[PDB]
Amino acid sequence: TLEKFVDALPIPDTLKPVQQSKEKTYYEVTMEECTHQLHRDLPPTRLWGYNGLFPGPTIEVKRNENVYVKWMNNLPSTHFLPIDHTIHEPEVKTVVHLHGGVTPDDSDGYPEAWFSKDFEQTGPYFKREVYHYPNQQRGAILWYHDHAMALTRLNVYAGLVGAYIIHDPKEKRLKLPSDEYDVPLLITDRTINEDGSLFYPSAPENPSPSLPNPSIVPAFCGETILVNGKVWPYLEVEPRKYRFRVINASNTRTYNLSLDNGGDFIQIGSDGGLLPRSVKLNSFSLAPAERYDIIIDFTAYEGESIILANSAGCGGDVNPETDANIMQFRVTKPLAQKDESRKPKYLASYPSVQHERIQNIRTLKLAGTQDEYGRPVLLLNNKRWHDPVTETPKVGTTEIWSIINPTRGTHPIHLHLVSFRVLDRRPFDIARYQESGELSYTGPAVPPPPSEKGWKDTIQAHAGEVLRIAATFGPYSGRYVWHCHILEHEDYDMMRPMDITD
Ligand SMILES: CCn1/c(=N/N=c2/sc3cc(S(=O)(=O)O)ccc3n2CC)sc2cc(S(=O)(=O)O)ccc21
Ligand SMILES: [Cu+]
Ligand SMILES: [Cu+]
Ligand SMILES: [Cu+]
Repeated sequence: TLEKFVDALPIPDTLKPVQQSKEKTYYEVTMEECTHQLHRDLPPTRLWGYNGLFPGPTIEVKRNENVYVKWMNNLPSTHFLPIDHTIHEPEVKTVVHLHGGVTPDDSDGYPEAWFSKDFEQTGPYFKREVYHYPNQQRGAILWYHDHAMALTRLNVYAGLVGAYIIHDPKEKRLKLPSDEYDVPLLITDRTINEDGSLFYPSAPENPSPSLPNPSIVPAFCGETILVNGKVWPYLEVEPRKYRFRVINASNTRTYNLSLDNGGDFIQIGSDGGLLPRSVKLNSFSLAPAERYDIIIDFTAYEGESIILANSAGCGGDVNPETDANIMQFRVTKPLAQKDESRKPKYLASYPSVQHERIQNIRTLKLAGTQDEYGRPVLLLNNKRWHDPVTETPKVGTTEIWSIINPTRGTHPIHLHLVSFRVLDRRPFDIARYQESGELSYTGPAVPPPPSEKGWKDTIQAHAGEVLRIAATFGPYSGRYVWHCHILEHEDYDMMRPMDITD
């Protein structure tokens, strides 16, 4: 196993515009196969990256900035990871989805709006080359990645992930740490071969003779953890307050972070932006696609080496010497100036201030069947991706979604376009529900903790519970999607279309 904490943390450069004016900002990003060293003792690794970078460059915009990004495919015609042709036409398809973006439907990166190299071939839902991001939403941590039909888990694992930040000039008065002291942290677990090449399972453990090859796997757990493209890195920090945009860009793995010196995290934001009130945390869970906007005060730890630790297991308990480690902070950098940043308690207006009428209430269940090969096929409400759309909210209206989870594992449920509030969680008799379809609660409703009292777009739906959320579908109408963000699940039909009707 690679030696931990020997490479410094890379800080992705901020992408510079091809053209910019007061009325518009135009960017160009090209997907390319490239090589990068992920660790001091590894040979270079072959990856796929936006502008040839892993992670891709960080994009910074202001609220309401009129942005355009021309995402281009200039990758090889053949993939380098195991493709299962039985779960679903050029071999390499790509489409960029701005996760968390309030985007017009033809710029949202629909799974079937893919395109091959140079846009030679395009999916049935392709409409445009240059994506449009009006950015008329709250300041927040967004991130972009590939979303191609049936290839999402592979393209993302290949390295197609990047951070996107929306800055709301009105929040500047909070004086939160900024600039050099505002650092994004993209966490991705990977398994790397001796030759430095990426390893992605070609099939499940002990493959059945009647199983396809390659064969998609229901989940993926890497043996190594990276942050911003480097294995267990270290970051030199000044003894003061820092802001971190934590992003889980992993296929399956869920993290449960904490600091080994017992220090606290100060959560100031969730997927949807600033929380109404800051929350002191000793630890926090972060499933795939979830984002935590936090402040860490290093002021009193000058000289110390602090480890960002993980206690959540993935396909087993955490290994103290490996996946139990994320990165290491080193409070040894001299202060460049006085720490003028603040860690205010009053961050933003409450979401509950809004009083919307409940137009509809959808009850959805997390299930699945089994294919001809004996493999599990996860389905949202027992429907397949290709079946006729069923989740059809009306633009401008608010609905309550009740997600029933009779499975034995947690599912990070994500809805495109919108941001939503969490109402509560409640346990139920799984056996009963599975045998009679009847839902019987075995305890009271549990309201969300301070962490989920803001706006979320990716939410954890625990096993044996019913999760209720509320969302106002808009401002745009069109064809979008909602799905589990565990890529291995998403690619084998745990994804459904979502039509916001007008
Ligand atoms: C319902 C799930 N579906 C499977 N894949 N899903 C997975 S893989 C997975 C890994 C983690 S981890 O870090 O994030 O360990 C957490 C949650 C996970 N889930 C969702 C629970 S495997 C299966 C077997 C049966 S049984 O009836 O074959 O005989 C029935 C249904 C099945
Ligand atoms: Cu996403
Ligand atoms: Cu899932
Ligand atoms: Cu998505």
